Amino acid sequence: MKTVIQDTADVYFKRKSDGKLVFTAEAQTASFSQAISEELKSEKEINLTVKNAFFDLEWLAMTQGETIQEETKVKVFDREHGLIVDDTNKVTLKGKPVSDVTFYNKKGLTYKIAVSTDGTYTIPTAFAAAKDKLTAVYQIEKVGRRLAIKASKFSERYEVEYRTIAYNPDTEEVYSDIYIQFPNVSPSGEFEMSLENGNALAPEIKFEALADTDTDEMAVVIEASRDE
Amino acid sequence: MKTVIQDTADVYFKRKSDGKLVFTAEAQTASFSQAISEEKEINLTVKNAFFDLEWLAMTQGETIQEETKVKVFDREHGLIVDDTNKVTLKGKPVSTIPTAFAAAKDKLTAVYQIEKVGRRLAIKASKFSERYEVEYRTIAYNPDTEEVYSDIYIQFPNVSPSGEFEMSLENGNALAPEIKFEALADTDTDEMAVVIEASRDE
Amino acid sequence: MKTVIQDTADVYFKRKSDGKLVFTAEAQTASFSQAISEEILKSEKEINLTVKNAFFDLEWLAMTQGETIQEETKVKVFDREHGLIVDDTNKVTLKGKPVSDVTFYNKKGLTYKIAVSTDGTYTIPTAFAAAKDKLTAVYQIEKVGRRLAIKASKFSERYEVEYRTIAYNPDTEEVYSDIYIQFPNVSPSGEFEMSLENGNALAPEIKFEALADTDTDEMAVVIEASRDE
Amino acid sequence: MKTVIQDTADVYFKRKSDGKLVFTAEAQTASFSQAISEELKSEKEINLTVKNAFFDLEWLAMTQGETIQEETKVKVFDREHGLIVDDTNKVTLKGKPVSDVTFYNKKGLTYKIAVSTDGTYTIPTAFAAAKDKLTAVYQIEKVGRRLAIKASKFSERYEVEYRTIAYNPDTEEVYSDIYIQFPNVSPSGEFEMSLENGNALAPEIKFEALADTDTDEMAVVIEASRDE
Amino acid sequence: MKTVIQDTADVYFKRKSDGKLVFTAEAQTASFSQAISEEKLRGGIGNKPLYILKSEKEINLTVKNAFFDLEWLAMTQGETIQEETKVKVFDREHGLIVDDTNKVTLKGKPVSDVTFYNKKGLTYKIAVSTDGTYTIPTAFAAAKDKLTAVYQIEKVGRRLAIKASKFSERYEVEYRTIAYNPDTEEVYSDIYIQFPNVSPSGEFEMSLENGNALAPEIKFEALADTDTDEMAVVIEASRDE
Amino acid sequence: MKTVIQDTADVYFKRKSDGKLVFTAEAQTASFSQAISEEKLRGGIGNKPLYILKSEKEINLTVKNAFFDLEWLAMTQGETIQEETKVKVFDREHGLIVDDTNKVTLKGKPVSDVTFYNKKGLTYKIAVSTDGTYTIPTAFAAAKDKLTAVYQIEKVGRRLAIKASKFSERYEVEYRTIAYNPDTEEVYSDIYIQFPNVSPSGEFEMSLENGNALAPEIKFEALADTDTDEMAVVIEASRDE
Amino acid sequence: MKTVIQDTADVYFKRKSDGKLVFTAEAQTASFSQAISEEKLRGGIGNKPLYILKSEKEINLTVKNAFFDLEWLAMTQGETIQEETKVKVFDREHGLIVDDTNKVTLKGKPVSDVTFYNKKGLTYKIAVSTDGTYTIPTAFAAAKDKLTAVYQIEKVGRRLAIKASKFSERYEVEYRTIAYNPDTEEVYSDIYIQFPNVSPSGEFEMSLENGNALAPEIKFEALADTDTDEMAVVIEASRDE
Amino acid sequence: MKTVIQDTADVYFKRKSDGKLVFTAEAQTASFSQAISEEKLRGGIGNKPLYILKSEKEINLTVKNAFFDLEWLAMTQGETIQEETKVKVFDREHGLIVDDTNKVTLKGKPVSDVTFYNKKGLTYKIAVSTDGTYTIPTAFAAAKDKLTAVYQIEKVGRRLAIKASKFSERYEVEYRTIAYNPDTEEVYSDIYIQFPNVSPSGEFEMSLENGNALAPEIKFEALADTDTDEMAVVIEASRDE
Repeated sequence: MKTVIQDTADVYFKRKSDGKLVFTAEAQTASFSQAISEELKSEKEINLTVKNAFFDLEWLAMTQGETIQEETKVKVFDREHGLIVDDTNKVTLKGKPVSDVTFYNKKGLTYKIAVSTDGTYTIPTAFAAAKDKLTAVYQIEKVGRRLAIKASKFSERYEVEYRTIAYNPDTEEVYSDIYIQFPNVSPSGEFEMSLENGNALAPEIKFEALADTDTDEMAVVIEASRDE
Repeated sequence: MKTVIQDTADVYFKRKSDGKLVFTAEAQTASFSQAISEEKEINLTVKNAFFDLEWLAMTQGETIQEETKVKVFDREHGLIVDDTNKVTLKGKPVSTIPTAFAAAKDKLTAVYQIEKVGRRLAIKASKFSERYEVEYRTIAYNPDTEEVYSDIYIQFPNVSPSGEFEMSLENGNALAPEIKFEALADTDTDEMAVVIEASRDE
Repeated sequence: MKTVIQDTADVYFKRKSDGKLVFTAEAQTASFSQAISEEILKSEKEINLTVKNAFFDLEWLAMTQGETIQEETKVKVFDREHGLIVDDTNKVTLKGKPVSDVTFYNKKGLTYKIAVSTDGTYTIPTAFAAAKDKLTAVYQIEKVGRRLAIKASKFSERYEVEYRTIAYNPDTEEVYSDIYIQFPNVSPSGEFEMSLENGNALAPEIKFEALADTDTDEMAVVIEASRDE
Repeated sequence: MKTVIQDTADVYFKRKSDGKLVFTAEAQTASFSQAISEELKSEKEINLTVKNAFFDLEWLAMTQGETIQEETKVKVFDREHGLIVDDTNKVTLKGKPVSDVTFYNKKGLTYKIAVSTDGTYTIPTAFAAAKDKLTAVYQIEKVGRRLAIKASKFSERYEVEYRTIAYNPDTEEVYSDIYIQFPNVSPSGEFEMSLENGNALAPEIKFEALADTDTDEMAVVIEASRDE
Repeated sequence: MKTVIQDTADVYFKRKSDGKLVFTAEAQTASFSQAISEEKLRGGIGNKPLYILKSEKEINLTVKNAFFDLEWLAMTQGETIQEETKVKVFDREHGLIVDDTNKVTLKGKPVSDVTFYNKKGLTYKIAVSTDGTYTIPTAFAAAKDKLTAVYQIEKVGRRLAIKASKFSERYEVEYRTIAYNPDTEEVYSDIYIQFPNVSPSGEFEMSLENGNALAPEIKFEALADTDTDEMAVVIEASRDE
Repeated sequence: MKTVIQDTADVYFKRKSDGKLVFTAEAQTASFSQAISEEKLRGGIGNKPLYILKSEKEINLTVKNAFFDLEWLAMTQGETIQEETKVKVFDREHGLIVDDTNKVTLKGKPVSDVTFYNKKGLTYKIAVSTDGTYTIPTAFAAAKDKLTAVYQIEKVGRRLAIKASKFSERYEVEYRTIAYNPDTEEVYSDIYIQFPNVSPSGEFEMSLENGNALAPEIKFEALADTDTDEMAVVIEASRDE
Repeated sequence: MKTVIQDTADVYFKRKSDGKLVFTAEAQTASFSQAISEEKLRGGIGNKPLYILKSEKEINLTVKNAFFDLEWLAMTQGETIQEETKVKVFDREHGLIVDDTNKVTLKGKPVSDVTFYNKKGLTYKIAVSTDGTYTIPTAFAAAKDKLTAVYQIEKVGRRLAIKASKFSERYEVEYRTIAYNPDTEEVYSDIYIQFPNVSPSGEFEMSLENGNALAPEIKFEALADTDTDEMAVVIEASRDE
Repeated sequence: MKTVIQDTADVYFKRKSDGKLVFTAEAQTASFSQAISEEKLRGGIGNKPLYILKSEKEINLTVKNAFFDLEWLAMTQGETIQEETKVKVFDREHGLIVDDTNKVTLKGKPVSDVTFYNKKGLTYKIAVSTDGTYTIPTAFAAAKDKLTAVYQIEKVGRRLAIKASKFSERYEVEYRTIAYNPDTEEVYSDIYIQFPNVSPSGEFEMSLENGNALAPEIKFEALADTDTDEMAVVIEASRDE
């Protein structure tokens, strides 16, 4: 049949260790590649680029298999603005600093002062005078779920799929659906992301597919109609 | 005479073994490269505007067994978890839990296992013994009388399908499927690429 | 759950040796990446920090190189003049204080050199320029101010890097999470690609390499908060 | 204190052969680069990339160090269009050819004819008929500047300095001036211009900077406030 | 049989958030337009159109009344009206004579500096004085001269603010026009046009210089209805039923 | 032969599927246009080459009318006409009973009559007021101002809906105009324009201005014939044969 | 010398294909426009504009005539014109009276179908007959009723068709206008402007409006000649010479 | 209440850096426009919008005055007025008769050069003569021939220099107009429009043509206030003060 597809392809994932199928959602960009070359002659090389328009922790976690920690204790930074110095060359904080705090004057020179339990911190005359705006930076203990990376390792395997919809050209109707079956696919360790201003991130997730054991299948494409 | 080409190029496929002529008049480009290395210069590239499996099959080395069931993955949405006690999913699963989530006052979904009939193509790492014949057909406009006099033909005897297949699937912009070949020198004439122009007044 | 973000980061810089907590600014771009290389064994995991700030300061690239800045240092810099008019006596007079040989440019592109003279009046050959001609001159002028120079090698400083951003709920378009990224000790790089193009901010960039931690053996920690706490 | 800069640079070039300071800058873009080598890993190569809005022969001349000898007669091509063939098939060319002359008809044909003392050129009837129009091309000598390129003579050491202003981010005035004077820079041969329609060529000149023999310095940054 | 319509349509908007059926006013014109967007698909030799993915069928609305009202702009930008708000507004006073002592009395109640202008032009800002009499410099002007005073005074009225946020209110537009039979000379039918699920976009524009065709312009945008998927609907209503 | 035309031309419509010959009527304007695009500079010393790409050649149609036809807008937006369908509409009344009673007895239809109005600048909102021939609405006093009333009325008639239903009907268009000999003041020839295999567009713009005619406007696009590859045909002949 | 014009120039066209000359007839309005692309060069300290750079001129054409015929309608579509061809055109028949036998006689030569319309608006479809007598249904019409009929007829004339692929040929354009003396108002000189190596473009638009002619306009595009590097020349005359 | 406006808008200009209150004039015409633009994110199947939006707002201000003022022109750019300064301007002389001595007398003060133009358009150039008499060759003109001359004359007056490098300061604009009741034919209220923190924008165009005034325009850009986050305020007053 000579037909056309237009839109993207939904991804689907498989779990085989215990069985829990992730990705009850959709994505934005999914591509395909095939290059043998490599004149011990080359057998097969394949790459996958699944690219969604959202951001979820599990889709960075599945690159390097680690447990998703619960709300634990982590040390993170903090900042304050609009702190005025009183007539007594002192200032009080509104947050809860845990570590040493630093004050930056209008010109830019800094000042390191240890933690004061009362909350009010003396301001040296050389650093600043009365009625002077001040800023505070300190470390704050915030509870929340935790994730990190650790060296290079191979981890849990997870399959992929390419599911899209077809259109009948001459009668502009949904004629068929296309599914690409990828067996024995393991997640790749190359995860790269970028952070800009006024644009989406489009996170990059890659995998690679290994050949099947008892069927010798690595790349299967299935086209299924809708009239049966 | 000096002229200018305006149109695309028609492409015909002929097998050296038996030959099933398949053609198309709807294509984007019919481009062949040229380079010297140590020489390989007859790399080709044709970009179409219509989806098919035959050409994909041509790129690969296998059939498309029809009327077969393998597997499929599909999911639903809507109101799934409700009525306090348990849930009830609608479908044909192959491969409850009131807790661990909202107490049946939300919409939580899980993908289930289905299957259906469809075509099957296997990408195998063998079966590269196919030869082909290709031919181009484009027109050239005369820059003096605003008419076409000579039709330009490019044919590549002894061509082989290169083991390359790059395609990109994106949103509602375009598809542009690609199939590329590679032609070597012929046996009895040592020819791999020739270009021929036409003449209507003959 | 899933979320989207379009804002910048809140990168903070601190030095391992001391308690310096400088560089809290509003940057433009920020990213990190990893790759796999070969020599024998690969056994590599490299993180290359990137950050571009819409502000310029010599302190920003101070730690990119070694040594330290020099304050109130006398330096010699070039200066040029144009629009000078030569009198009918075939002489010129500038209003600067040159300390080097002064070159003269005519309208035909020819160059004439005359050493600096205290009298302030300099003669010109008639062939170079006739009477009532427009001449331009270049010379050298001493100045005082900040001076910074770069050398080879001498990289020993270590820093901790923190990345901050705020998540957005796709449904309500409001705050849902705060994505925090923390880095262990890092080392300055030796790459800096800046350009002062026409009518667009230079936006200098800083690059860092993250090494494995001594005790925790970590390289990148991603922390996420929420309004629930 | 942090400022914002957005402008080009006023660079000057000086050579050590005779202390020949030349040229005042009216350019488009400028930049400098540094990196780390691998083979003696510790090495900071300095590359210069400056694009100029105007064209100058000397700018190409410094790249290929050679003499600038002028008033040299050269053999350059000239094309004559609009010639009309008479019935006598003997037409005197308007120009003054010195090399071989070739005629071309509407269909496109070639006919080499030697120079004529009287200037009248015979036209074969097979080439074209009467009242027809043909074009001619030949060489005409002309005087002007001449530049040559050789395969040797790599010498000369230049000096490059930069100049730009620093706009204060709150008073909308130049707070300071920035100087990026580079000592002991050497020519690097790489310049790929392109002349097209609707775009200036913007010639590019690249340079390689080396450290001095006494101060071991290759690149300095100078900042001086405007209030001094 | 057929008919011809020459009259405008009575315009009604009903808010969808609450049961607010208001703006029962008569306007001077009303219109709506329907357009489609084509993207097509290049084919080849020159017979390029092969298959088109036509979608995004949209309908625009237009209405211009012959009266001005502070009520008929809140649909453009979601906001309320603040009444009895103390606001500061400028004012101009003319025909202020100056006595021989170079002093001028004021009958207004300034709340800020007062600027005085002489015959040709000059700026003289002076702090407000409770007595109401202000001295005049000799260089400013001479005696027996007319001056003008400009200053700021508070006022009370209905104040409305405009911002860029909170654009969610939906409405329902209903038309009503009469149809004339072509060969009997009385009314024949009433034509009503309804636009469910219409989103008010902001294309505010006005030119206040005289009474020549004020025409406060309000522009609306129609969007898809959820349970019916019918962007617009026309109704023919004969007078015999 | 040289001639001049100054009048209109009747419009002939036919359907490809069935054999109806709808709209053997007349109008005031009926125009069609050709669209051409592309062409490049392709400079070099500022010279100009062939300056063509030689594709496209679309044909658009534009037909107005002097009367309002329901079948016309039904035809440009092919759907089904719902005869004898109940619909809801608004209505108003002005003056029923003196207001110095706080008693109002609306007449004509009691279904969904709400949201009365004050007479100067306020909203005399009764909120819900649906009751059987109620004569005791209190709300606010508003003694002897005007009264005012707003209703909701149920009526029946023709019903038409607008939605993206993928119209695909094909048509044939024929024209007929009369020429004029510029010498003897007589109709020299009759000119006809043939537009086989023409499909309707989705452009529907009209306005309801103070005093004018509706002149409904829809567009058509002519596609090349599958056999002869023609979309526009010009034919004329004189009445002497 | 110093003069102006206030008259519309005449038009002359020559086919550059072999030898043909076209349209030696008066026109009502002529025009031509010259435009060039625009860029700008920037650089230096402060982004001062140091130079101006622009090229790639292009010139358009415009002509309007108060007369219409297909000979110059084929100007934008260059093809031969076939004469005396058998074509099918429509026909409108009115004043049809049915006798007491409930049958209607026909006057004409129908080709494909005959359609009947009653006075009230309902349409009737009947098979085409040879005698011309049709038994009208009693419900549709009774005895002594006014009917109308529409049927296709055959005519012979000169036809012109628009092909799917486009085609154009280079042409020559000539202008002719006379200047007026600055003070004595005599015809000082004549002005002629020649456009070698030009081709038309397809943007035809005929409005079939009533009360006045459509005044057809033909759109041409200028092109640079490759012979002597010129594409627009204007020549003034001298009545003394 | 439904109210009709009948007058212009009063304009008040105040600069933020100082307390100046220039241009208390009545102006001729005032207007302002508002537009809304936003972008959305795309997703998966069907290319449905993801309903994540980035919206921004902007407002343009337009005013028109029937009068001309130098400081009104200087208002656009950030430059001050330069007082009486020596400047050079051109001048012409008409009706010059050359004597039999091929000389002409001049009643002007040339500073650079004097050029003579004859009736035939010939041009001659000669340096300034101290005695005011110039020598003209007989070829240019014979004795008793009419002549005209053009030269440059020094002038002294206030100067303005428009600069393309300087622009600063912030302004605030207030409006004022009267509102007419449609029944009592009396001013019911008055409307003021305020634009705090409005940035001047340079879009200046004035037409100097034959007859009728110049009516200069200045456009403005409005930014939200850093404190209240507002760009415009609409307040309706009343005659109850």
